[PDB]
Amino acid sequence: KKYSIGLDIGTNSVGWAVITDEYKVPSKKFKVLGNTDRHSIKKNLIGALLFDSGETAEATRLKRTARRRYTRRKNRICYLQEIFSNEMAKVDDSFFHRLEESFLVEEDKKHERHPIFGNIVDEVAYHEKYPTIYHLRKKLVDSTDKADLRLIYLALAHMIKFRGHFLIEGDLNPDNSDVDKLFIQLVQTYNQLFEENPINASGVDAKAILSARLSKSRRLENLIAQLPGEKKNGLFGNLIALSLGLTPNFKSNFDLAEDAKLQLSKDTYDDDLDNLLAQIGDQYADLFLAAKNLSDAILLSDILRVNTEITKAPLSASMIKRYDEHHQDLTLLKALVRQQLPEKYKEIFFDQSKNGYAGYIDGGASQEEFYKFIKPILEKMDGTEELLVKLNREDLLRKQRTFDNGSIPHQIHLGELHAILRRQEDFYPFLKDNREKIEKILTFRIPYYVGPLARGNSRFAWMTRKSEETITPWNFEEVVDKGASAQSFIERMTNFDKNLPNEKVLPKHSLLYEYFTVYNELTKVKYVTEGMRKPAFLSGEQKKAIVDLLFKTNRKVTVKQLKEDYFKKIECFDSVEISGVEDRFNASLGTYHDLLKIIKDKDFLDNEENEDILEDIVLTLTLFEDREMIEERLKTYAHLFDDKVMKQLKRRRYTGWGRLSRKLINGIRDKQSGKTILDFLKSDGFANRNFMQLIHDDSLTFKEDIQKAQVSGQGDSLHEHIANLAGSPAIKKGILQTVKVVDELVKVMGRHKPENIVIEMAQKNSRERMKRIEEGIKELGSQILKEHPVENTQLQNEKLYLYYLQNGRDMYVDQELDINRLSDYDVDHIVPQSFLKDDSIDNKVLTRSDKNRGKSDNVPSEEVVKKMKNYWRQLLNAKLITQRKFDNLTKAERGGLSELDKAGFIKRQLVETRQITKHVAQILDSRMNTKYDENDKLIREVKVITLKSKLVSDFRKDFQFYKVREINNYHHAHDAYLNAVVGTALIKKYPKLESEFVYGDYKVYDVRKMIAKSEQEIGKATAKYFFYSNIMNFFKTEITLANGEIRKRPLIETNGETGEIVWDKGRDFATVRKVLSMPQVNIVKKTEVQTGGFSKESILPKRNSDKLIARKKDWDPKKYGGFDSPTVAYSVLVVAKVEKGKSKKLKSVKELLGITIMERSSFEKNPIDFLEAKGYKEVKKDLIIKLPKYSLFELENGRKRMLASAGELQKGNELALPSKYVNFLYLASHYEKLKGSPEDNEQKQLFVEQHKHYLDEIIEQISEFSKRVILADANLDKVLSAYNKHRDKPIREQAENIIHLFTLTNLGAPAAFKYFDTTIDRKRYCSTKEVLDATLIHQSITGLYETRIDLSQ
DNA sequence: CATAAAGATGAGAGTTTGGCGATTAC
RNA sequence: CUACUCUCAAGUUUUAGAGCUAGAAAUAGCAAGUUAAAAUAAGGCUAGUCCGUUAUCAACUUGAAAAAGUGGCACCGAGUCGGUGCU
DNA sequence: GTAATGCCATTGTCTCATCTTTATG
Repeated sequence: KKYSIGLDIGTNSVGWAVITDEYKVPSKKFKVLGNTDRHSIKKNLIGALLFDSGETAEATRLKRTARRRYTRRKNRICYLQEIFSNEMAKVDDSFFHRLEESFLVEEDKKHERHPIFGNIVDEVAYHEKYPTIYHLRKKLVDSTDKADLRLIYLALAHMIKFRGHFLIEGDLNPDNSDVDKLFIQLVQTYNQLFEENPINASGVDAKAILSARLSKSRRLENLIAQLPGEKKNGLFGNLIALSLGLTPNFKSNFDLAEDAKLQLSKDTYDDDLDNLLAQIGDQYADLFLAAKNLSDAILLSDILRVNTEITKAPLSASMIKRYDEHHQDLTLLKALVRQQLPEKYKEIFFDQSKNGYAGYIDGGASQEEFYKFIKPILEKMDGTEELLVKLNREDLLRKQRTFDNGSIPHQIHLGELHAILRRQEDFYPFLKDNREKIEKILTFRIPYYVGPLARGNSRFAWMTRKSEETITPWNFEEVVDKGASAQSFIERMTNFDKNLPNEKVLPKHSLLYEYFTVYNELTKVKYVTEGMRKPAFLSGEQKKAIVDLLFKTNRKVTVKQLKEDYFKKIECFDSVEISGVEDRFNASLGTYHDLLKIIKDKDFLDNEENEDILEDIVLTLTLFEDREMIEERLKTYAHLFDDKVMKQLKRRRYTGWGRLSRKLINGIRDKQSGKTILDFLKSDGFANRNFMQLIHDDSLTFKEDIQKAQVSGQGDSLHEHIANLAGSPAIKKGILQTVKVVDELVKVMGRHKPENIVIEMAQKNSRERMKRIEEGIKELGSQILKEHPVENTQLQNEKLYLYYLQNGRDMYVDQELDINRLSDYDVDHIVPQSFLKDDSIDNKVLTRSDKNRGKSDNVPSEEVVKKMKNYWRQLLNAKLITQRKFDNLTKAERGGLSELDKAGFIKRQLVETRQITKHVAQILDSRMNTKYDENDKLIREVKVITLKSKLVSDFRKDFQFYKVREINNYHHAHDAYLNAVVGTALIKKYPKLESEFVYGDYKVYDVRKMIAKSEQEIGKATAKYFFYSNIMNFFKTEITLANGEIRKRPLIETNGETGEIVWDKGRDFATVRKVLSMPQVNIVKKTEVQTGGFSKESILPKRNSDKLIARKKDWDPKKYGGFDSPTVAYSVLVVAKVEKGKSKKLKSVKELLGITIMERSSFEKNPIDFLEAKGYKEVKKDLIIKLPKYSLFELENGRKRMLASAGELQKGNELALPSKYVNFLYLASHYEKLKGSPEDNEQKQLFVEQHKHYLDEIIEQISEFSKRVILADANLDKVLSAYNKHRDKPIREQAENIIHLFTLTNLGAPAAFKYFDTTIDRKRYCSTKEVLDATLIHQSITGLYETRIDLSQ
């Protein structure tokens, strides 16, 4: 008959339930297909689908880019060999061939085993002459003699293969990069800028001091020690500290009132420097620029350590020096160890298993592990100086190829490559002919805006070709259409506004965007002067004046500057108070002041004709990062300014994107008003509506415009609708599964669509509240922390946290609270629970008795507000409480609670803020409702109700339908059922509130029809729904107000307008409890083929094991190593015969074979050939069964297993624990944190104590379940033993640990768990043999329709 | 001389659950 | 708030970096250790300086595929669902 | 010879606690 569907959408589960009109879940008989003797099963229409989380595409993206990088590097090497080929053929015929075959063993190698020269003599000579490649490189850079072409290729190939990073753009040279020249330039600029009492620095050795390997502070102090005239707090000292990476404070150098901190690494240094420079002038700009340059020099100096000018290749010389120091330190270490500590020498240099030196060189031991291993050895021995200062500086026995080399720019390798090519240029003519070619190979980098160089067969590529020839680094400029490629790049990278599709989102640093957010924050500001005594919103002229005078003059505008430089200067207001914002305005016009610094034309920035130009420049600087394409895209504006500010503009870069588009902010226009969003922000009369309020408010056309355009952006298929959503792929997967669940459920119900579909979308904090308490105490001045010290761990208690939040004072009475008598003290709600269900700290106060609030059922009376307003104002301005809490505390002074407040509460409880939920409701509504009439009106047969989780949660807490997620997976289905119940109750009780929850166009009924005037005038004869603003009151039998008066509600709740019973407080709660108590809930684990990586990525050494997998076709893993541990895509049941014994007699077998992900395509191409290659004969082709992961098997006594693999199983059963034990567990574990009234808490406490034997009964229940199903008797014995060991412990702790015990019985993969301090390790099901003779159960998405196959055959 | 703030040197972790080799038992 | 481009440096793995002295070996004393090539999902055809780890997937029928179809209703109960009447 | 019972996992990231140094009253 009539029914409704409840849904609980999550990221790992989708709960679903079908309910009738009497809130009952139907139980139906379903047909069972297959070849067994079971043809029917009785199932309840309630369940939950389980599935693995959807994964994000990040890992795939990284892997893809890595593959591209490897490919392109190999192609670079192929280019180099292509240039060297013809001339190498005359010198050596099989050089490159030997290099290519370097990996093969001598047996499989067709050429000589020696790569470079082919004979052992020249190899030994080469390695002894050059023990590292940097020796050969340094020779080829510093030797004029002719060198062998093979070694030249080795150097060039090493510099090209590992070419270095590309973060620094352009040429690099010592004139603008070395520390010496930049230090001289810095002190020259310094002395030039002052010249009166200047600093003279001639004896100092800036290189030796700054480049030395020591801590930053010690280098600073050593340089100050080298300058007797300067001090650490001086200007030069603060500049050096800034250049080294410290956080210097410039207040003492200029006596500034506000602290100005500078950090070069911080992204906001430039504008901070611009503020600083604005105070002292722009003459010091180049000084700080040189400081920045000096900082870069120091970083460059950390790599360029051997920059002594003797060599021309700084890097290779530095690696040589590192080699030499390594050799010296090594020999010294061996000498010292052999002399002083003969024992354990083998452990350091021979063992290699415990991270010794042999582990550092030959084993898998990092540099930090080797240092950690040898630090106590060096500390114990004598004569270990110099090695330890090198160890602490992380420069002891370093290798030449380490993790630090990522900092090496590619200009260095380019320099060495140019040097080598120039030295051997005349000796080899083809180096003269192909110098720029090789240089281009090293320097060429594919731009971001070009992307993959495809030819139509790449899903990710977009570039356009101006020819039909192989793209090389040399002809890239004349084959790649950079213009069209950049245009396509723009079109792809521009995301569309979620509110309005088909319109590009503006950059995050767009001028119009910053104006929008600045006005959006400014419009919510209220000011009170001396006389009006009522809050007044800012007028249009006031907003424009404030913006122009403050926001267009300073990057940061604070409330003090606002009252001092506007209200006092223009409005002549001495004292002003502002509530809208806190310390300062979060929004700012950063881009405005940036462009003002660039072009120095304030009037040009305010011309409304130049808006599009500036927006285009900002868009260009946001989209691109390459200097050349920026130069190309800024040539049109060359006539506006040129050669200074254009250059400075090209160096400026912006990053980020906004959420709104231009057409939304200043495009679409209200038909009646004729004002855009920004126009409404600037001027809106008395009341000022913010952006979110204009979208919400139905009196304007903006909501209609956003709604009518929503269906234009979307597509026709379900996949496109889900792909367009704004969420993680996991919740999108859950949404698709939800849609399919709905489809299957309406199929099960004879293709009858439901009436309703209810949808629910399923240490730092302690530190923040602790800091809040400390800041409030420091601001106030009451040293409660001195007399009563507390830590962040103890502050989780509600009454103690409120005690410290309220300055250790009673909120209603002028007396101090007793620190050690909080149990006698009560926690009161500022706004009663009868009006709004808010149990947060934002709406709670602590007092000795809640009778001091007075006799009213509203906010606390005026007699207390008038007395405590001063103390509440001190707690307000001290950030002890928030603005909303102060507003609620002082509501009686402004009449008390009002109709607007109650409507705000209703909207807070009933409306869903999450956009994804509205889009899911839209998808289900579009799929369910598709009929029309004669007119162009949509017939809405199915109502899609959107509920908040708080409603169902409070429903559980109020009527003891407690949720314990750790027991089983039934709670998803139960949540779905309760969602259905609450949704149907609300739609039956309040039809006029359909527009709040039900999706679609609906009436706009306001507060007048709903909110009643008074308690006695409930209004049953006038349609008024409720006097008390809490929507969930009709479920309750009694309503306890804040005074203690117990209001009574009828036993049967009925709708006022239609006279339909909506809730029977006896029969319906009994029905709900019975439904939650049902043990047969359809839990289905979505069977999924496994995809992704073939195996573990580890490349293991060679081994005599057939589990190893070849890394290349002809790389036999017994000789070469490879991978192991492949992932099984799915398992395959094979019934065939295998050869047994010497005589190879054919024996019939039935077994599971794991088809790995790598094997999948080959197996599916021809299964029989694959199986015969595996050894199977006479395979029964028609009996092959594909068994993906989580395939379900039943064996005996209802015991179930899920397939994890071809050789392993998971638990397949659910423990249907009775409701009374679930509620007992919830209550026992929530002993101290009940968070309820004292009487209620006492009832729960006495229930726990009177029912403490449920602990033993739950243990018994787990035991019998495990013996029937789990069959892990070692762990069960462990559990029972531990439980007997800890029967003395408190009830709460035993409850908490039984909660941990339910992982033994949970559905899915076995997992380890802890009972108190005893760890119980997982018992695995390491054989799939038994399920080859069990019943396989193929399940529908809902688990209702099934087919059972008896694999005995 | 005492208290508060910032930076540096080690501390662990950074899921889960399937594969594989050693181990143990019949 | 997902998706995307370009790119670096390590790691790991086989070979090249001859090991020297005794001893029938087993095993002992020492000398050196820092680097390089190649691969970095097997591979694929569309042969690109492209693609290969995301999404998607119970069973059965028809199809190469996108995709269409296939499973009676009440009542009394509730240990993973059972029983009875109707049809 | 066959069937049932601890370690490892490609990454360049985190955050917390204690000690030392500098600044202010």
